[PDB]
Amino acid sequence: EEKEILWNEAKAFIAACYQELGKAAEVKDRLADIKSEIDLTGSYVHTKEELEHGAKMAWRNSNRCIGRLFWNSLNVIDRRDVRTKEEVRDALFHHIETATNNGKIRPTITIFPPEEKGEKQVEIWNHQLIRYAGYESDGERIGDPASCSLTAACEELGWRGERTDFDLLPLIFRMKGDEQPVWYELPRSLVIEVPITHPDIEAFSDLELKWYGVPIVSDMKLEVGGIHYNAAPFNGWYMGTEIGARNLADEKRYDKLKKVASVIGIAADYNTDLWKDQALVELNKAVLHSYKKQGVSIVDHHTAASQFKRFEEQAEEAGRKLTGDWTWLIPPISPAATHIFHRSYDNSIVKPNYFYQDKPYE
Amino acid sequence: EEKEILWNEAKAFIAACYQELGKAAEVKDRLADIKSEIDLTGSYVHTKEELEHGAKMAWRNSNRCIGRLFWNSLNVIDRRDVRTKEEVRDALFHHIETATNNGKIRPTITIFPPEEKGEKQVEIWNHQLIRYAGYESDGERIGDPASCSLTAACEELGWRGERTDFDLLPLIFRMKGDEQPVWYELPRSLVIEVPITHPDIEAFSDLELKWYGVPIVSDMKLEVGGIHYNAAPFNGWYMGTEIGARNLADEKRYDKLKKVASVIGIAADYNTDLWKDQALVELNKAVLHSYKKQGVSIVDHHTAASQFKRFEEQAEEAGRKLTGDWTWLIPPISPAATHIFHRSYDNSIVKPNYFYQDKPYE
Ligand code: HEM
Ligand code: HEM
Ligand SMILES: N=C(Nc1cccc(OC[C@@H](O)c2cccc(NC(=N)c3cccs3)c2)c1)c1cccs1
Ligand SMILES: N=C(Nc1cccc(OC[C@@H](O)c2cccc(NC(=N)c3cccs3)c2)c1)c1cccs1
Ligand SMILES: [Cl-]
Ligand SMILES: [Cl-]
Repeated sequence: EEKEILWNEAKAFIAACYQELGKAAEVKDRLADIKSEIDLTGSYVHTKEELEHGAKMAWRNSNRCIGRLFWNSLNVIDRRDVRTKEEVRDALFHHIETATNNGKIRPTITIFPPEEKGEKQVEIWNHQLIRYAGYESDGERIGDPASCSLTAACEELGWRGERTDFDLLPLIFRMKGDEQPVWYELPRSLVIEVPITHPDIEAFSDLELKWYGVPIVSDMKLEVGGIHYNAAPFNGWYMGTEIGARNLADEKRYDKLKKVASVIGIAADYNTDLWKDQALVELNKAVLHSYKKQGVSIVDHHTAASQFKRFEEQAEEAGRKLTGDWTWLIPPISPAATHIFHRSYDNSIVKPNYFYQDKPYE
Repeated sequence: EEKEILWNEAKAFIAACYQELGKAAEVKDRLADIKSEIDLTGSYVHTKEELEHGAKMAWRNSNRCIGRLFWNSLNVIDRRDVRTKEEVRDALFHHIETATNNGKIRPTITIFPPEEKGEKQVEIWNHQLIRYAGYESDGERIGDPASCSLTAACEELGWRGERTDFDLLPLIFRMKGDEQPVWYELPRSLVIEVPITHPDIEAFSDLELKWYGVPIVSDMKLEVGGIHYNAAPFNGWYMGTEIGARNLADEKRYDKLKKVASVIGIAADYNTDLWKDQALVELNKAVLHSYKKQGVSIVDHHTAASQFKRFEEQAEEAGRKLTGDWTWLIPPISPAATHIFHRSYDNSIVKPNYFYQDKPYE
């Protein structure tokens, strides 16, 4: 039953994975041994090669991701050997260091032991390994509102933030058998941040905006051939609009457009002046400029869409069906300036893939 | 069979239409008489009141339309009495005049006789009553590429354009019984156009851009209670982005962003400079400024989204289900700056509604 669905997903994955690796012949025996290990044990164990390719396929199949051209060069770190919270912490620290790579970001995933009985071995509470805390009480809003619930959970466990607008949340995760998670403060030497300045407008620094270099999503489940890696943080580099058109711009996030309008010297009084649009463009130019100036990888939405067009072309040429989520693939500024806006995408779910899972806080 | 589907749609419409008009009691008899007229004749005839309300409901149910707040004030002109091509022409001329209203645009629909046996009485070839011709031959591109096929069809019928970038296409329609359509040149006195200037950048006029005041979509079918009004042109006013972010901006339309970049004095060499985004913002500011300066109705995308939020609220308060097409409701610039981007919409089709129909050219 469980064994059944596990077997089925395993067959589909192993077949596909071995064709892609040019190892079509080895399938039958590999499949045989898997059916055996399943019947005996209730599960099976991926080889390094299978796991690495599975993680790459999962990225390739992520409908909402514009950055998929580079799927085959994902750096996969196999940490299925960790057993202790010190080891998990150190693995997370290491992921940050190697992914950051002095600013020349390496798309990386660290893979922890998978769910056994549906029982998690390691459960990471962070949404991203590096993210800012958020506070809300007494009309007072500080930091990132998206982080309010996790921040509150951390402070329930004895952590205390400085209540700056950019407090780094601690790493926070729970081990199987432990009733509570543990938290560890981030060593600042590991975390690159970028001050936001503008190429022409000197006053832009008065806003004292910054953002972190490397987004490392740590709360999604990687599913490969029926195996559920609920703990498998991965990172790429940012597309500039994620920071400039959302994280810093949304009313429910840092909500900076009025302040941007003021420093760039335009009125924020009339919808018809398109001051929000103008503020968005200057804020987004500033973000790209700032990351490039500091030597931290980033991509603008036009270049990213051009890369994605090549991904589409490669899928076709390889005989692979393309799947995508138009509503997430279009960038949140000038979307009609990209080819993406002007076609449609099949939003079907293909596995291996990355999936949402319920937050253990909230 | 035909009578069946006709009866079914009629029941659903008459019931709904009479509740909304507070005439719930009159339904049963009205329904009875309709069933009779159907059985005898194979069809039925809408009262003025039914037709007017049906056209308003159809607009209310148009998923892709951000402008629906004003559905109940649509100006409905009943022209089911026309029989001759002179009458059709004059009705179209009149629609242009009354809708334009010296620049204070009145949302208007002119309704011609419906399909009888599925046989069209009047067939309008124009996509909009006012639109620019487009030419393409010998590497030479002139005017609006979207109009190339209709332009070619007009010139097959003896029309000849001046081959300016803004030739007004003639009205072109066919009568039942006629093998070919007829065409009539638009009287220039009927057509308001707006030169595009910028509020701060004087050189912007060097681009010699203009657009027409009133978009009057004339090739969609209005369906009400099983009756198919294939000829029923309607208009609102423009949302500025339709002109500034699409008609003038798309590479497959007027493709003006590079020229915009040049006149506003920025380089168009690096994706990371976001010059396309900046050019879009200035072009869109110019469009809104120009229409307002001339006293021609227009709405910006922020105000339009705010109006649409009220439409959502009204639907709720009236107990009506809301339907929408997120992919068409978001504006093509700064969509994440609108509430629309941050929620989802049920894309179900509810009738009465406006529908696509096959082009008789192409
Ligand atoms: C190499 C640079 C990369 C860029 C520039 C990039 C860009 C993006 C962007 C802009 C989004 C949309 C996020 C949003 O708007 O909220 C996204 C979504 C996503 N990306 Fe990528 N990405 C990259 C690499 C990766 C990698 C390495 C993985 C995993 C191996 C990945 C998996 C995903 C997934 C799963 C989503 C969807 C998340 C969700 O549904 O909530 N991407 N990507
Ligand atoms: C009053 C001002 C109005 C504004 C500002 C407005 C705005 C818009 C916009 C921006 C679109 C999307 C067009 C595109 O991006 O291609 C649209 C679609 C539409 N509007 Fe409206 N609209 C208005 C009035 C009307 C009226 C009076 C009707 C009919 C009675 C109507 C019916 C529709 C329909 C059917 C579509 C979809 C067309 C398609 O699917 O191709 N609208 N509207
Ligand atoms: N962008 C949208 N939603 C949204 C809202 C709030 C936060 C958010 O963060 C995504 C954040 O979790 C996330 C997830 C995956 C990738 C990224 N960004 C990156 N560059 C990478 C992180 C890791 C590898 S690449 C960031 C996304 C919408 C599109 C259309 C309608 S709403
Ligand atoms: N906008 C899109 N498509 C598109 C592409 C080319 C032309 C076009 O014109 C619509 C044009 O026929 C039209 C239709 C209906 C309304 C308007 N605009 C108006 N303000 C009105 C005309 C009549 C009443 S309101 C204009 C629409 C897309 C959104 C998402 C992916 S593609
Ligand atoms: Cl983010
Ligand atoms: Cl248009």
